[PDB]
Amino acid sequence: GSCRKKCFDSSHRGLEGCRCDSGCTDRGDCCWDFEDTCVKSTQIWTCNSFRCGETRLEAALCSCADDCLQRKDCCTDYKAVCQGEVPWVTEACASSQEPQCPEGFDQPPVILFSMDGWSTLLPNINKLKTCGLHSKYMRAVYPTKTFPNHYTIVTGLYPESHGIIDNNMYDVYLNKNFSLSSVEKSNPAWWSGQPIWLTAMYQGLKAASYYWPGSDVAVNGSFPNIYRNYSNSVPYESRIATLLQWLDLPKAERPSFYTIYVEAGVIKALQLVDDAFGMLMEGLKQRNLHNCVNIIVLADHGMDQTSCDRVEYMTDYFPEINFYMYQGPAPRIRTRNIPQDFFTFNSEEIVRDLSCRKSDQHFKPYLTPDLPKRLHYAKNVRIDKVHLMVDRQWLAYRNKGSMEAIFLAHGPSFKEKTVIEPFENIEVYNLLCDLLHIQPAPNNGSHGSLNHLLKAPFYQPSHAEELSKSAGCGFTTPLPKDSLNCSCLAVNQRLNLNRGEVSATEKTNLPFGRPRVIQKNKDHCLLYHREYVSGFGKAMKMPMWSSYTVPKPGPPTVPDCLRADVRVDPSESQKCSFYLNIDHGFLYPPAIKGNNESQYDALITSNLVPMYKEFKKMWDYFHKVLLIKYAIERNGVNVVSGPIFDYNYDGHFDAPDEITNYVAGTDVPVPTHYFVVLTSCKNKTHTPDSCPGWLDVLPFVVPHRPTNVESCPENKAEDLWVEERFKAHIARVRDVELLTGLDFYQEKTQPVSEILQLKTYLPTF
Ligand SMILES: *[C@@H]1O[C@H](CO)[C@@H](O[C@@H]2O[C@H](CO)[C@@H](O)[C@H](O)[C@H]2NC(C)=O)[C@H](O)[C@H]1NC(C)=O
Ligand SMILES: *[C@@H]1O[C@H](CO)[C@@H](O[C@@H]2O[C@H](CO)[C@@H](O)[C@H](O)[C@H]2NC(C)=O)[C@H](O)[C@H]1NC(C)=O
Ligand SMILES: *[C@@H]1O[C@H](CO)[C@@H](O)[C@H](O)[C@H]1NC(C)=O
Ligand SMILES: *[C@@H]1O[C@H](CO)[C@@H](O)[C@H](O)[C@H]1NC(C)=O
Ligand SMILES: *[C@@H]1O[C@H](CO)[C@@H](O)[C@H](O)[C@H]1NC(C)=O
Ligand SMILES: [Ca+2]
Repeated sequence: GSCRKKCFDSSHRGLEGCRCDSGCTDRGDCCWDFEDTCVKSTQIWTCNSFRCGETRLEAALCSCADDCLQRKDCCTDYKAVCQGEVPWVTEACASSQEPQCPEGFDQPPVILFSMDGWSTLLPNINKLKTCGLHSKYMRAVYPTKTFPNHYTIVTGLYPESHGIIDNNMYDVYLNKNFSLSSVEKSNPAWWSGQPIWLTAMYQGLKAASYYWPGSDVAVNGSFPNIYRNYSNSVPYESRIATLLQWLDLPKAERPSFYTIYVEAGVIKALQLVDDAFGMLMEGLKQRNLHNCVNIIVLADHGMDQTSCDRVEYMTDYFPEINFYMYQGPAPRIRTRNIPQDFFTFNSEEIVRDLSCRKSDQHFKPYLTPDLPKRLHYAKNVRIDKVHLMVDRQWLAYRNKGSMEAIFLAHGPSFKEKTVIEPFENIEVYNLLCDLLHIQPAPNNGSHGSLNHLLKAPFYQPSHAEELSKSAGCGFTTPLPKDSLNCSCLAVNQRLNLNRGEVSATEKTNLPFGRPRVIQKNKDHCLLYHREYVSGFGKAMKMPMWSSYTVPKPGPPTVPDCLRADVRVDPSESQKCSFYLNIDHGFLYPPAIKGNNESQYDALITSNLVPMYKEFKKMWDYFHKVLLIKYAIERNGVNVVSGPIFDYNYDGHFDAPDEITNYVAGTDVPVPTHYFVVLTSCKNKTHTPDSCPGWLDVLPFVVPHRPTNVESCPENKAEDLWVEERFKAHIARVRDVELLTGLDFYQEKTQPVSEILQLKTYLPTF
């Protein structure tokens, strides 16, 4: 009596002879349900009253026919609409402590989903935040652009190592230009590293991708098992349908890993992605995979903070511009005559000619090795030596003419209804390998940092083993053999600590244990003093590390007083005669703790470090003024200071053969940087030496430069720029560990996963 199961027929059988052929419309003969059962049905992605139980239509997008579940072509809403099942979205939160996977699903699939652009508007994505796990903000690496950041996510590498350093670049060795508009975007030579899809493939699993930076590229001569060449033409429902077809594949061909990228009427648009998301969840429920699949969603909440009013122009700084400039928020300057003049180009002159030019200046030029070490944006030919650090909300241009994502995770392997602390996206790749049970390729994340996101972590982190044992530097005589051309016109026994006195300074000044030398054949020895403990590097004739616990405060430094260390061989120690531009500085501030005689333990050749006159200014101000301010704020603080040698700017400590500059006429190396790690306690009620809970860290990797041009100190007193400079060079503990070859807190009564959490936390400013 209607169009049901009779769509396009010579049948006159109807209500009062109503028809169901395509000509019924113009005749007015259609049965009331014609359009819905026969016409709109072939063009929607959802079942309804008319479609439930329909006779299969070939022209149709999905199916609502009785055999659609067996045929695997139902619409996502089939079970809820046609079988009255409670949809995933309305259904209560899942408690699954183990993956409830269908037969064949040996290991739960991983879906990495990225979106861009409260709750009642987006119900599906909200249910995920609600039931699952979400991170406040997910820290993006420099430059903070989407395209490189997406490749970092899947590779675990910093842009300098994976190759995609910006959307636009020129490699001199290729003599090729990369841009997203170019065919060169597809050239595999640009793409370094090993993306998660390859890792899974190389390790037996199969991987698919419905768009993601580099998934439509034969990276290391291979594409993912299933991939789609980038195009914004395809509707979201068709993408989600394909994603589900891939999961409907036979075990043999069926991928274990999936990547899917998606990019007032803003809400209308967002709702379309939430609907597509809800389609994916419904599809999974209908497959019994909703409590099997581990799904991660990244929602870039980043906004364009730029304005045409907040733009800096190079025309204001140069009378003539003959250089090429990569414009915008992370600018880079190069020669126009490429490749010919690429390495000859005076990059140093450009930084100089742009340095402290205006008082209001909304950018700071840098040579890539002088850039803040935390950024890891220097070790690649693609990264031009000239780099401009533009202020937030500002842009820099030739002439007149940023990712911040919310990490969401749902699935049986993930912790339920948990808010997790912000982390860097470099960490994610190991998590992906753990979720997939594969071995991660060498990356920059620290394995086990994100174990707190997992119900049952696949990888259990372990403390790095020391490769060099401390040796020598025992107290033999209280009088030194060689004077070392040193002078103190005004004791050495105070350097002779007994087993009990040693244990006392170890308890107080090495509360989390001593840093471990993760360096092969590095000749060192520890020196024990009442107020401090240093780790003395014999070949460099200076201490690699120095440890001390400054207690909460309630005194000048002893002048013209210096003497040889009676424990350290003259062959292995610095002489006063080496100095006379670059002068000796105290790694450990002598006046920080104790009385006038406590200072004598610090007025020795073992506490001397080579410093530029201008650096010493900053160094001394921090130790005389800023440190005491912090020690009050934090109720004591454990300070670890030390030299850093990273001449090839690869973010690791230098091998001896890598150090290029020394103190004139000597073999004492000039540190490229200095580090200061402020380890105090989170619960301020306890001092750092007596803390049971978590520690609060504050690490600095400050460049050891001969002039303070960076700080632009022009007449200003230290109270105006030194702190600003120190804060400008903040970095993770792990950043230090890498640059030094030392390993911190190997004696803190917490699991390695938890310390790895702290060693990756970057302080916010
Ligand atoms: C990469 O693109 C730049 C332009 O963006 C090209 O630069 C020109 O290079 C020649 C020498 O090779 C110079 O004489 C011109 O002055 C440059 N023009 C500009 C506007 O910079 C470069 O040739 C491109 N290289 C490749 C291989 O595509
Ligand atoms: C980030 O990860 C990669 C891989 O662990 C590191 O790059 C390697 O560095 C060493 C020393 O320069 C080279 O011998 C390797 O060939 C590099 N491998 C790759 C894949 O590029 C990189 O050093 C790490 N970054 C930091 C700051 O430690
Ligand atoms: C490149 O692929 C080969 C096998 O095709 C493999 O041996 C090698 O480890 C891969 N390297 C990377 C970094 O992808
Ligand atoms: C993608 O593009 C390449 C080159 O245009 C082509 O050979 C390949 O078949 C395409 N792959 C897919 C799955 O679209
Ligand atoms: C801080 O310490 C006090 C006791 O000293 C205790 O009451 C409180 O719960 C502690 N909190 C944390 C987070 O350590
Ligand atoms: Ca190095």
